[PDB]
Amino acid sequence: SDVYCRLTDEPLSVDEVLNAISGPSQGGAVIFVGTVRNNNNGHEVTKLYYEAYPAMVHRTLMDIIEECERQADGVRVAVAHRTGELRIGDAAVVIGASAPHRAAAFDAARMCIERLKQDVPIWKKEFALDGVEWVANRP
Repeated sequence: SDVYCRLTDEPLSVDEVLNAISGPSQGGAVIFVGTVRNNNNGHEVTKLYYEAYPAMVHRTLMDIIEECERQADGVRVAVAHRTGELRIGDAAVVIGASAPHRAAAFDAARMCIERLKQDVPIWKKEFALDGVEWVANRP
């Protein structure tokens, strides 16, 4: 069953991510949703932009997905990250991991987002209302 790994300017779909990992053998599923908070480091955030070269980002996510899926039998991982402009409350990243039982779903979902934050080459440009801006090549 083919990997689900989406970059898109459109709002993310938790329903697509869950559907992509569902199955009659999968009894547990864990979805993580990361959203733009209204405050960063004691400043009031106004907007974010995300930039990425898709093939190079998809390559890194495949490493993570393979690492998560080889942790335990029957584990399936799917990932969606948004690009473009996001506002407060928008979902920036949605990851899901399913397994026959809940423990392995939790294990894989946690690992997937930790590696994604550590390793995935997606540029972040964050703006605060008082002029400050942050740039980083991770999200």
